[PDB]
Amino acid sequence: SLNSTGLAQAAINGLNARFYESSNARWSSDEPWWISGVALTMVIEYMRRSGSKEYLDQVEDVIEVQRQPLSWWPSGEGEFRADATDDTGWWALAMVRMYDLTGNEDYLNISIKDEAYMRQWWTDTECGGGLYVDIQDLTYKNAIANELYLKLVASLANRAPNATIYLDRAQQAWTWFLGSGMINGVNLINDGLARDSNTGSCYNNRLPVWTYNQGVILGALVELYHATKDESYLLSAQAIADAVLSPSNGLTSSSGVLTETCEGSDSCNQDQQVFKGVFALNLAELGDAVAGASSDPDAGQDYREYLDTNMQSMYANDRSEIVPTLFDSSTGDLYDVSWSGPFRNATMPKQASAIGLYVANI
Ligand SMILES: OC[C@H]1O[C@H](O)[C@@H](O)[C@@H](O)[C@@H]1O
Ligand SMILES: OC[C@H]1O[C@H](O)[C@@H](O)[C@@H](O)[C@@H]1O
Ligand SMILES: OC[C@H]1O[C@H](O)[C@@H](O)[C@@H](O)[C@@H]1O
Repeated sequence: SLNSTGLAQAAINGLNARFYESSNARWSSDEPWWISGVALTMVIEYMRRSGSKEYLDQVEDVIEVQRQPLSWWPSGEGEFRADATDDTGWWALAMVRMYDLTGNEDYLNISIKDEAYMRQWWTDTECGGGLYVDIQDLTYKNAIANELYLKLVASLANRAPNATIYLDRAQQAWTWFLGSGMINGVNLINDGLARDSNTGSCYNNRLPVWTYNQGVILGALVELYHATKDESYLLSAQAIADAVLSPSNGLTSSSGVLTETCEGSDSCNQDQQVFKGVFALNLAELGDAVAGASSDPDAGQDYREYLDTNMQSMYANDRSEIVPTLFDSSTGDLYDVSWSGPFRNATMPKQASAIGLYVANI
């Protein structure tokens, strides 16, 4: 059988061999900065679930350089405060995991600065609540910036000294999210909200169902469960996960493999290429919480088998190896976007997603 710890570490090595820039303490400067945050999350999570510390020095290097004032958003004053609330949220959650890994309060402090910064763009005066994604524009309240925020405040309610302010925020933010209409009639989440021209009212914009918008929300509800021990949060999460797993909604193929809506047309762009592994990692958080919350030994079995089915398909059909040479002895695995379709080329977002799936299985 497959060793998910072995393959996660081979995929991180492939990630580093092809995409890490030592001079920049970052992966692929030609790819979006927020996806370096996701990749960092994936490496941190590998180390947490497996018990290894073989990438801790590198992670520390990336954090030290990427927490500097960003050259494209100096008014954020660094600490990952960026020109979009979702970019900030990806790094904030990575600093929550770093804290979980190390116990070092410095990482939790960054997460707390990031929550206060994102909150600046929460308004109650449009859509009854939620935050904007686009800090310079203030035109779009979307699913992912609001899921990241919700998962951040819920995480802080379990970890921060002023825990009860964060719990109140997370409970409010979840009430808002649920009432927004982004969760649609099959319990899947569309891309965001549109605003009515004459009336100011907000409604589900019916833009695509992206896998990472079915995933970050599960981590948030898991943290809400841990903050309250109220199983209602796990029941909502399981309804959203069960909808992804259902072939009738088209995110799961007849072969059982998680499939981005853009794959069929070979049109997944640099953002969409990372989406699936973010879902996988969050589905593993939900599986762990469900199985822990009950005495049934089959509890969470369906999520565990789903992740395992996907891992076997991705390893068998989507994987490629770096050619070792007489000089560069580096060894790792490389991955394309489709967890079932063929390997044609690796990119850093595709690779980060692949590590996510393996770490979900550790
Ligand atoms: O948004 C501004 C933009 O400028 C930088 O050069 C990049 O690294 C991006 O990922 C970032 O988002
Ligand atoms: O709600 C519709 C929404 O769709 C786009 O993808 C966004 O970039 C926004 O410009 C707009 O508000
Ligand atoms: O690629 C889809 C992705 O594009 C942009 O980053 C935003 O409109 C997000 O709301 C959306 O999920």
